[PDB]
Amino acid sequence: AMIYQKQRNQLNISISDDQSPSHINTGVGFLNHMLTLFTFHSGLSLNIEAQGDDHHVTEDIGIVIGQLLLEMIKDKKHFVRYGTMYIPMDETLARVVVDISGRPYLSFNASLSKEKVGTFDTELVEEFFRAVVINARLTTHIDLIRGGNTHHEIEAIFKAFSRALGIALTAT
Amino acid sequence: MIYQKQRTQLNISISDDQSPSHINTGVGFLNHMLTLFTFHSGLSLNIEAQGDHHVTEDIGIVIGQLLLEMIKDKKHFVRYGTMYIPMDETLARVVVDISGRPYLSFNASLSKEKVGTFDTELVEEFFRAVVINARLTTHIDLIRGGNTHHEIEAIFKAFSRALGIALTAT
Amino acid sequence: MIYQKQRNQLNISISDDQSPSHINTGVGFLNHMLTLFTFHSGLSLNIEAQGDDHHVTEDIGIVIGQLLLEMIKDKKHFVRYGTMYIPMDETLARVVVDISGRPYLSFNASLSKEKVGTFDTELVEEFFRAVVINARLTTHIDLIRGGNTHHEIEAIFKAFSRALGIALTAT
Amino acid sequence: MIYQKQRTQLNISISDDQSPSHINTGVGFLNHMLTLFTFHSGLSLNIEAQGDDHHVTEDIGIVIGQLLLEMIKDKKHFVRYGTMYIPMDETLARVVVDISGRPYLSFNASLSKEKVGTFDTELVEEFFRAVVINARLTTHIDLIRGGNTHHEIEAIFKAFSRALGIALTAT
Amino acid sequence: MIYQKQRTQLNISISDDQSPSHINTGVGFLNHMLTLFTFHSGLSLNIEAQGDDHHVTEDIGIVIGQLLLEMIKDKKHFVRYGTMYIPMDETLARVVVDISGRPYLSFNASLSKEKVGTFDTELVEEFFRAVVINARLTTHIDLIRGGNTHHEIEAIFKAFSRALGIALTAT
Amino acid sequence: AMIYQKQRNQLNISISDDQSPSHINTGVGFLNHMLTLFTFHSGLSLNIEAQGDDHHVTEDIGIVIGQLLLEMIKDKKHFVRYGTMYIPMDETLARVVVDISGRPYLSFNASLSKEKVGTFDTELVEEFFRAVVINARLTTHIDLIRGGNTHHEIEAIFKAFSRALGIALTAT
Ligand SMILES: [Mg+2]
Ligand SMILES: [Mg+2]
Ligand SMILES: [Mg+2]
Ligand SMILES: [Mg+2]
Ligand SMILES: [Mg+2]
Ligand SMILES: [Mg+2]
Ligand SMILES: [Mg+2]
Ligand SMILES: [Mg+2]
Ligand SMILES: [Mg+2]
Ligand SMILES: [Mg+2]
Ligand SMILES: [Mg+2]
Ligand SMILES: [Mg+2]
Ligand SMILES: [Mg+2]
Ligand SMILES: [Mg+2]
Ligand SMILES: [Mg+2]
Repeated sequence: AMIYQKQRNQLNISISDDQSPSHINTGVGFLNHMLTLFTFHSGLSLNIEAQGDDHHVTEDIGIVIGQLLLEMIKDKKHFVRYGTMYIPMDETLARVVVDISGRPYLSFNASLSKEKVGTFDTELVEEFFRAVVINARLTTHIDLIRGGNTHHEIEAIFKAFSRALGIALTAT
Repeated sequence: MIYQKQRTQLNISISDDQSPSHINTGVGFLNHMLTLFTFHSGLSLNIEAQGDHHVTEDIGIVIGQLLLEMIKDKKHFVRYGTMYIPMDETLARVVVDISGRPYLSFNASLSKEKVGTFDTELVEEFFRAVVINARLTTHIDLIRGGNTHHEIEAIFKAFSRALGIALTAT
Repeated sequence: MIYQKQRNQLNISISDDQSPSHINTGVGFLNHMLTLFTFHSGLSLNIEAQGDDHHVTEDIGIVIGQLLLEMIKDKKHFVRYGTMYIPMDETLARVVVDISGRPYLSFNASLSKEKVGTFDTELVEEFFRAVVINARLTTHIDLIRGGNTHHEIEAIFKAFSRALGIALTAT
Repeated sequence: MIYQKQRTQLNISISDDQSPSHINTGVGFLNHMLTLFTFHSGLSLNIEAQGDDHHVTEDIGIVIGQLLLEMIKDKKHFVRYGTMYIPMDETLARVVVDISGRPYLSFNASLSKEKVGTFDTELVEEFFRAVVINARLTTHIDLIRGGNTHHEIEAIFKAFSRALGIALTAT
Repeated sequence: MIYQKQRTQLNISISDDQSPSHINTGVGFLNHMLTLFTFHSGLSLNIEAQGDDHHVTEDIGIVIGQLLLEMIKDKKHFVRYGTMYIPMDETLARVVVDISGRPYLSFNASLSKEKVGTFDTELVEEFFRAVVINARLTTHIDLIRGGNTHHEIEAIFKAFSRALGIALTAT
Repeated sequence: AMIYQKQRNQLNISISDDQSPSHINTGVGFLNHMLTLFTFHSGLSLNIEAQGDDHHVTEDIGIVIGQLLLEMIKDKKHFVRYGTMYIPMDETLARVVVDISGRPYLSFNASLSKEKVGTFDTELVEEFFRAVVINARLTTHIDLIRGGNTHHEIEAIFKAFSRALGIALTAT
């Protein structure tokens, strides 16, 4: 296995395409749950240690994950490249399309139903995906086909992106 | 008869006696609402959670499953219940049919995104979890609203009373 | 007490006991709806028709209406007012009946399809007017929400049947 | 492994193997759609009904759903998620299936005609809710474009069946 | 197997192996698009055109279609259904193909500009119509979002090619 | 005379450009009447024996007729090629334009007034014409200029198509 690792200053993050346990400590509860979902659905192991508001943390974590993904992508030579996933979450349906293209581009098309989920600013979801996709040099389209519950909306998007990414990273 | 199960840690029992209810979900607003449910349904609830959306949904799923155990044991019951509840400006109607056809029609646009720290979008999630897992057909209608706490309380009181009516032995 | 008559071939009896019902209208869908009526109203119905769906549905409703009226006239103290809401998956119906002696139907239900099987759905309002007017009831039928026509009609039959049985209850 | 039950008289079995399918629902159109289901899901279905279309259609859906749940409960690792697009000339349908344990159907398809032959087109949604809710699946059915009602329903049945088949694939 | 024919002079062959492709249509933009087709479908194309863009584009599409039909007729068991989403910066396209034997194209893409370079953009639909009808496929082409015309028609070519390659996969 | 014949399995169909009696047994009453009209107005003799819902039957009959027409067209070398017919049916007026072009294409522009005529699903009319036109490799435009009665609408369309086809098949 390859492990890609980065310290940015206060974050310490590693990612790996093996099946080791993930340890996610962002200091943001909702972000913890979402990145735990990312690890399971992408097949990638994340270890995050953050020290220190939610905006800087979420964005800086997204930037580092994107940068480490690019390192991972650079070292792979032959992969599926294209991944599409539909995920339903009760009333919600999301579609995410990723192309490991080297052309950094995000089309984010999801009007989330509430301004917060618990204490988490829902506007941070697009900021996270922008940071990851652009720094990983992916072309990604995120579409909320229908929604209703904001937790479901965000979760479907995280599940679909992770799975689509996983599919695209599959060795050829 | 006591129906119970476990499902973080969640321990819940429900019973149609008048034993005291102990409700500790870890969510203040949900405690108050489920306290209302016990009173208006006549069902005793005991809930122990140690560990908001996952908690709320988990509790609703377990309540619904336990309700189905209870219903399966009952032979002869009223089956149909309707209740209107006013809360100042608010008026809600809930209609329940213990039909064995799991179906929720939830028609209530709540006035605010939160009450205290509680996400109001959780109300629909709780009711869907209960109704579907209890195999009820339930229509919840907010005829008029205004104050979000009143809207939610009216819906809880109406559902609970309508359920209590439908569960009544014949 | 049994109330009965013929309308000529049509022969129908109604009773407020728990005796069995035999319903042979020659219209399958109507058979199923009248079976719902007997169960939810608490009344026993026996119908023998012999010998188009319009005439048969309407004739049955008129005779049922007239027989209900006989039964009402014999009763002294009854509840008089009945309301029932019935949900049927997507559908919610409300029916309000008043045994007032003032024959009046307010029928507010746009049914989703022109037929269920071979049965013309326009016959549902025709059945209810025949019953309500001839029994001298005041009734309001409201489809609060709908979607499936079989569900819409069944909800209405159930709600009306139960609201009538409530209203007919001895006092 | 074979999954089996009876409920009118209804007798149904399902199996994730290649045994032959005998489908006799009493409803010609539903016979055809269930034949598509077997071929496209890879699940063998045997159905014998003896004993309106509404009750038959819904009762079959409920049992198929209950038997799918038996099958799912035995399976350990499976793909879980399935999506299928099926074109039928002018029609395009998409069906997304999640074997989630959370019973939920989003049915988004405005069918072009009230009937295909003698079959009430509103029965299609009733069938899918019966299966999906009782199998504890989350499914979204979407008619992306349509035109001809037989094509619309056929595309939906093919897409759902294929998506279920994908989701059930052992890991 | 190599499928070839000639139809100004046009000579084309197509093969389901990894032989290099030589594409000389006399239309620069079409050369690039067909090179994308070769790579994404896995099919080797060889084209010699000797001798307006309309006639060449349409004739090439017809011959490719007819040769694909020859290939399909030779194959026994194949996947049959393929769907591909392809993003191209701002653009997202979806193509659904079904090797059905029912020739049908649903082309749903309003392209942003009348020309890319000297190439008439209205020729893209004409190309796909020629291919899809003559290969006897049912395909739906959908531009979900666009912006840049080069990106729009590259996304469409990529998605069709992949969807076809998937559908052509032996089972 | 040439006779073109096909068995597809349960249909047995022959078509001929002579003037022999037609025997049409599709198992669909309304389709029987329409194909009887086709035979008279096109000048082509049809013999159909079908064994066995209406959708599959109508479509399969349309497909075979289209395929046999193509065989017939292939063997003719010199014909008028272009045919246009207007047919009035009381309130209804239809126009059908056919080009024996070899480019399979149907433009069907007729909103029929009712969902059924007797027991026949009126949506089958377009399915029939699509099957015939595409498999015969005709370019055909069908236009209901005005309508009112669905039986008249379908009949005018069948009459006009048959006549236009007949005209186009005329030897040159
Ligand atoms: Mg960019
Ligand atoms: Mg949830
Ligand atoms: Mg979650
Ligand atoms: Mg309160
Ligand atoms: Mg009348
Ligand atoms: Mg039903
Ligand atoms: Mg019924
Ligand atoms: Mg049809
Ligand atoms: Mg067809
Ligand atoms: Mg079919
Ligand atoms: Mg052209
Ligand atoms: Mg480019
Ligand atoms: Mg390019
Ligand atoms: Mg065409
Ligand atoms: Mg005529």
